Amino acid sequence: LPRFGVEEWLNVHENSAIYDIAGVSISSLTLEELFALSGTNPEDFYKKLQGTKLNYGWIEGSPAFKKSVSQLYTGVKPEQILQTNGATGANLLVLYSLIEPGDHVISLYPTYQQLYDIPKSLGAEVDLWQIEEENGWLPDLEKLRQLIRPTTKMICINNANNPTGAVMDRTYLEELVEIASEVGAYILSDEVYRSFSELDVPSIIEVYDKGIAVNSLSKTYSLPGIRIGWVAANHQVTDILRDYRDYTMICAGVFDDLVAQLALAHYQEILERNRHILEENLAILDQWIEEEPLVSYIRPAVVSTSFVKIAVDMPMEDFCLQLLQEHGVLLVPGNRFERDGYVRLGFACEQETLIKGLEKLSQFLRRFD
Amino acid sequence: MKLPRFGVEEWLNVHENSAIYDIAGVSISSLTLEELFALSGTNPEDFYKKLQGTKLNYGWIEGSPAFKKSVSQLYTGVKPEQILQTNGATGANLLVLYSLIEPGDHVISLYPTYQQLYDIPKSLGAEVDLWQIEEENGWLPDLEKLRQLIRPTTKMICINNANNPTGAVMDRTYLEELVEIASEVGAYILSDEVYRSFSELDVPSIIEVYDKGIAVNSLSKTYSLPGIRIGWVAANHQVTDILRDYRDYTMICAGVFDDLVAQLALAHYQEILERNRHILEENLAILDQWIEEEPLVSYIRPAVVSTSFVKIAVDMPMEDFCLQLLQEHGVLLVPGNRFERDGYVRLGFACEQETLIKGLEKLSQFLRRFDKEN
Repeated sequence: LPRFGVEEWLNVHENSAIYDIAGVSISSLTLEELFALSGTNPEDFYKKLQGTKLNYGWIEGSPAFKKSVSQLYTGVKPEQILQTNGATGANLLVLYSLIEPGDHVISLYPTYQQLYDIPKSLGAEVDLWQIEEENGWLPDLEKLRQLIRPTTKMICINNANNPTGAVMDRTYLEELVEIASEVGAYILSDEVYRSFSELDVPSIIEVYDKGIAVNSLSKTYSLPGIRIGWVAANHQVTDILRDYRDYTMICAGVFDDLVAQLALAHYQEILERNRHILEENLAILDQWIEEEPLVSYIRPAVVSTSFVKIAVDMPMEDFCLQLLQEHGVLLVPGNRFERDGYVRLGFACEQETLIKGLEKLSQFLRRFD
Repeated sequence: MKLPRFGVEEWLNVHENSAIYDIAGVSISSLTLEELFALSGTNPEDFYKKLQGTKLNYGWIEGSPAFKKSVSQLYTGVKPEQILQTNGATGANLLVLYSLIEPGDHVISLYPTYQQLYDIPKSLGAEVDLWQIEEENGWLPDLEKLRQLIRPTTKMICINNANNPTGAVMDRTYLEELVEIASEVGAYILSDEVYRSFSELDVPSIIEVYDKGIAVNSLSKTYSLPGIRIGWVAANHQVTDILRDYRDYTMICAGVFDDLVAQLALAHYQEILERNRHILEENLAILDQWIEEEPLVSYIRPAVVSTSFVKIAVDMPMEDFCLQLLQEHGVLLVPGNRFERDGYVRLGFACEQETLIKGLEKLSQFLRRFDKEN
């Protein structure tokens, strides 16, 4: 199986970044920040924590975790939720559980790398369903019809998508579901990037009984450090997944689940904090893209990742290295998603970091005129 | 090569909640944060002030500098840069197997052993040979049979030392002969070392006896902290560089709090080992006395490891024996059929002393149903 592309870039280059606009998370919370924004008393949390056995705990996730996650959806019960070690752990559990040698898997591309390389390592025939810049970074549904076979086991998507930040609304998702439903294919939808836009973007599990929703508190809820995610699916899928957790994780952490319960009990407070960070930072990014003649993009659907086109006749791998070498501005070069000529720009970092980063990138782009 | 359901896991998923006395190996006298603070002499407030100002971002992707250093110090000749933090030994086993096994690779696995060790390679397209263990050889497999199984192209040999379920260990002498055999054809040796022996035997880590030894371990079993999901892989520079490029497939990283607790535990590992040695020795003393007093039970005594595999001299399938025991008295064991060795049961005794004593009393009562009438 090949080296994880974005990881291999961040391993070699993250420690050399002064202005990091590469990461695609929304400025993380400290535990004290979580207490302040939730209106919680620290002492009450520490009292419960310190007397809690750090044993294997709730393997499935706490009852409160499951009920809170279920309430984020329409028509999903607590029993349909399995806690995982992040969305990373959820994607792995789903694929390792369900993908078998000879199965046909269609994966959105470029997308989160797990979604096509894990199936390929398990012996599945993987076809890449290509996103198109000319159609607002959405893939082509007629190409999906051509790719699908009467035996297709699974279609993997990322909604909103990494790196583009484009989303499939209800209309688009329904046409995808119809195509999938013809051959009885599951649809795995990694939904860690929640759209804050006006668009009607339901979860795959709310429109399809064979939809498998993956999500986490990492990107949308600013808590990657607890490694808490989930899988939401039907009873048949959930019952298979329960018997494979010891291959990948056994379970998530006891403290981690405690923090997830508190965050989920105050999820609206966190969403409000993050909606404002995203809206403000995206307004700053929109104005900057317009002032710069060498850069353009398809604006993301109010999601914390963007894919910006740089009008410079150079390999972005080289452009980004020199940008980091000279000014300390870290981006992910487009070649890491097999779409060279672009750069992934995560703009949901601390506002000043984005401002200074763009200002330094603006000084860098001046030599190309 | 379809990945099957994890056997022990199925059994625990269905039956754990019906147990009152869990002697199946899940209960390991796990520490609370309060007990960790007490035994390490830490002021709780200082730890919470550190914790609460720490960003819950991705943090130390490979484990903190303190973690890598402290883990490396548990070994001879291992540098901090040879350590990668993982989401338990579970995550470490998967990371190593996923990173290194290619379709068509020949893999030899200890068997029965922890299921990841042989089933993950099969799912990745490896041809897997099972290196069988027998009670008659103290649950150690035959090194002469390994000389017959080994091929010039063998990629890796997988072991669990001490082994789950038996608690038997390969000491330095045994490991040196294994390493000689592996060296001949250049095969790696993955050694899952979550069960540390407290015996007088010299039990080095595989990485201490072989440059291509890959050691997997965690704070879950030996250090009483499964709830933080912190383990690691220790390996040579070349292997560590490979493993580093695959971590986003499986975990990205372990938690920030989890690493903070790991740092504190590892900085006081001697105190945790001292606590745990007393629990294990006291509980093994209780088990040994019970084994001798019970005429229907016998075993190959584990190497002062918290897992045992006990032979029950009853003409009944162990799954049915264990199901009836569980319903009647709430005593949970893992029936031997789940390790392809019927007639035995996995009995874990790192649980609280009173639980073990009550589990064994009820097991003794239950065993009276199988005595011959006069």
